[PDB]
Amino acid sequence: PYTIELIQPEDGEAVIAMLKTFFFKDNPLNTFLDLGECKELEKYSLKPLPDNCSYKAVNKKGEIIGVFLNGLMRRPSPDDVPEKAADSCEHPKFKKILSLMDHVEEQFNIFDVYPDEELILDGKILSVDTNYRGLGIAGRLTERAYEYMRENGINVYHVLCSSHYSARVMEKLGFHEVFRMQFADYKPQGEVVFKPAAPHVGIQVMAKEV
Ligand SMILES: CC(C)(COP(=O)(O)OP(=O)(O)OC[C@H]1O[C@@H](n2cnc3c(N)ncnc32)[C@H](O)[C@@H]1OP(=O)(O)O)[C@@H](O)C(=O)NCCC(=O)NCCS
Ligand SMILES: CC(=O)NCCc1ccccc1
Repeated sequence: PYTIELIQPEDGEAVIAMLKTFFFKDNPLNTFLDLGECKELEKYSLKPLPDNCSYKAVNKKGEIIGVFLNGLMRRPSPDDVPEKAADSCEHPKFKKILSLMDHVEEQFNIFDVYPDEELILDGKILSVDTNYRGLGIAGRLTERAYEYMRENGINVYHVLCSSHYSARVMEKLGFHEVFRMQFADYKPQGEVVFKPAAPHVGIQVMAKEV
């Protein structure tokens, strides 16, 4: 028995404690790189909270057993020159992840798919405690975001998935692929950066219109 609740920035420490236990260790990219201590990922994870559209799953004892951290994303201004997130990162391993994200954004702009949309919901970090996996918590976290979307006239939910494993969960929830890139094809300086196990395949950007 669990609740799905809005995350408050005062929940930050508890959210980070949970992420350090699971996501930091078991996201396919993190575990491949052996991420270790990563204050930059902590910073990254806390950033979307004040947008007031991130959700926690909480068990009967009051412990966080899942999160979906979401932020609002706005269409680039006409005069915008994009910034690389990787430029402001000192952590070498996390910088590789940010560089991959920058590369995806350089190759694919979600706002090109949806020319009429000014604001899109961006699902940034999804993580469920191992002992509570396979119970539909990911879906219930996602469903709470649909409520926020309805309340605010947002039509598109965008989620970058770092493995085919997680893309499949989003597919079950009614998302569809809008962009993909195999890890084997990601060669920013001529050589492969990421080679997790074969079933992960690569990144998939998933979208749903609600
Ligand atoms: C991805 C993740 C959030 C899924 O959350 P979830 O609440 O377990 O989602 P679901 O209940 O829909 O289960 C998804 C699938 O996991 C599998 N599964 C079933 N039991 C499981 C268990 N005990 N442990 C792990 N996976 C299980 C099933 O294939 C299941 O699909 P199905 O129920 O439709 O048959 C979770 O695995 C996770 O935290 N992964 C590591 C962090 C990560 O990569 N986050 C990015 C996600 S985009
Ligand atoms: C929806 C979701 O959880 N995407 C994860 C992307 C990601 C972010 C930071 C480090 C590794 C991987």
